[PDB]
Amino acid sequence: AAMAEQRHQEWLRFVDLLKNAYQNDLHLPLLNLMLTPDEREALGTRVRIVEELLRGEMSQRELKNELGAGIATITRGSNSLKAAPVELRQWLEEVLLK
Amino acid sequence: QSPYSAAMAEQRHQEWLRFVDLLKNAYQNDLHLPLLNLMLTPDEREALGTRVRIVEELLRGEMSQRELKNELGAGIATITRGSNSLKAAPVELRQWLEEVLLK
Ligand SMILES: Cc1ccc2[nH]cc(CCN)c2c1
Ligand SMILES: Cc1ccc2[nH]cc(CCN)c2c1
Repeated sequence: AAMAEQRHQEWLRFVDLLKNAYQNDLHLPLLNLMLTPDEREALGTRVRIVEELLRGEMSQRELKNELGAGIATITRGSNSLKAAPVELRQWLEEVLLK
Repeated sequence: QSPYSAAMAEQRHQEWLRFVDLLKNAYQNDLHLPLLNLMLTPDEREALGTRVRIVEELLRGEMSQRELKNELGAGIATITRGSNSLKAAPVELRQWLEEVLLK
């Protein structure tokens, strides 16, 4: 309670700042300021996890061998993808597989 | 194997740019909020929200490090990492952040 609203406004403030950074072509330096190298790497790898989960060809073990992501990391990704709204999942199939 | 792989560094960078482009396009069709719930943890989202306030108060230059720690619950190492990163930011970014964050 209470703090949850505080955190939500703080998160939306970031979302809006980055929204406007993309509009002004400052998104790349903004994301270098706001994220660590390891965090950027994780996000690049999470995209590939989403891609290969949507593609449906690799087992969890095969996805681990390809990406270096452990079984628990892949399971986190699968559970998050199952939780995503349908419209996002359908769009991701289009953007990441074609 | 190379002591330092420039090839792997660039491959990782392309993976990062793929995310950046994915999120750019999600902003254009109002899928950015669900995309960020998919791609980030709650703790990571909270950290990003807190980092915005660290930048704001560092640019403002008013609060001490003790005041910033007390206000945000952010250790000295966290405040220092943000100050160091602010030092590496390009002038165009710092000027824009001043315009947007400082009223
Ligand atoms: C796709 C994917 C793969 C691994 C992951 N680890 C943590 C997250 C954030 C969950 N909202 C994640 C997402
Ligand atoms: C502004 C701020 C505050 C605290 C932080 N901790 C880690 C980072 C990412 C560094 N590029 C960061 C940025």
